[PDB]
Amino acid sequence: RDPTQFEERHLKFLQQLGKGFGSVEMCRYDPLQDNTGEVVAVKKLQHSTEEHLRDFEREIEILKSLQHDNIVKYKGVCYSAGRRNLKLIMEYLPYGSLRDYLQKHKERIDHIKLLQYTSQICKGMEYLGTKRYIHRDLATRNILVENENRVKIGDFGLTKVLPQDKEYYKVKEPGESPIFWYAPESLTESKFSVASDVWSFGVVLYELFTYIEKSKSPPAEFMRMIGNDKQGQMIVFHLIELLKNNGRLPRPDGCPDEIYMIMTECWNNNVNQRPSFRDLALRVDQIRDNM
Ligand SMILES: Cc1ccc(Cl)cc1-c1[nH]c(-c2ccnc(N)n2)cc1C(N)=O
Repeated sequence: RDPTQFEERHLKFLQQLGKGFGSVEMCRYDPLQDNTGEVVAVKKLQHSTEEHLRDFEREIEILKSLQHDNIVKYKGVCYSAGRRNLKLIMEYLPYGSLRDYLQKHKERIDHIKLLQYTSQICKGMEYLGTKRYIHRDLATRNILVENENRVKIGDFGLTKVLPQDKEYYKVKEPGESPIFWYAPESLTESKFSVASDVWSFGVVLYELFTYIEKSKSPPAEFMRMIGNDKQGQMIVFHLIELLKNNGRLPRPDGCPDEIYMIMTECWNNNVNQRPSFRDLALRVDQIRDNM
């Protein structure tokens, strides 16, 4: 009677979609048992410790609270008897992650298409910031492709809510951290804000324009600039020194000046000088209009 309530016994596994904490599978919700049910994407924990369950239930409320064309749609939850393990049910977006999709098609996706995706990602992020959420993991691997004309922000597993009276959230004991997408103040002080998401957005724009070429990925390029001999915590030390001296990812081969300019503006050491996602969406739509 309530379609946000999914009974797990009727979720049929179809295939694994990704692993990151969590796993996403494609399932058919098939309560008539005749293979006609809806196909959905299902997120669950690999280690459902009490601490993880708690964070996961907050992630689910975050997603449930977001309604936007460029944010994946929440469908419901599955609850288990007893220990109360949880599965998050979302729409299945059939072209998969933007990182996989662009790696697969490469330059057959032209600049016009790349800037349409850019604009949509900007708009999803602008909307997220109106709720005072900080994504913390904006990367093409977390953006999903609905069809050739539409992408959506597709995972919120590191997303935090800003304190009422602060414009940043400080992470006291960091877990796995995608340091190659992090703003300098996130690396030095574990401070995350709208402005650190904007820094990561400039890294997303870099990914798009390199077409996910492996040798050109943010980890490969930063490791090259700090030296491939650096390891473990020394990578973070040398990355902090590099970014303080204005070491930056290079201009991608073939990248339009106006786009490259946006990236480098997102990567300002001065937090206040980074652009807003409101203004990025305006600028990117003007660029698109110009083309
Ligand atoms: C984006 C993402 C983040 C974390 C995890 Cl655990 C899985 C995914 C993921 N999700 C999907 C996916 C694919 C299709 N629809 C939906 N809603 N999700 C693919 C992948 C992937 N990694 O390639």
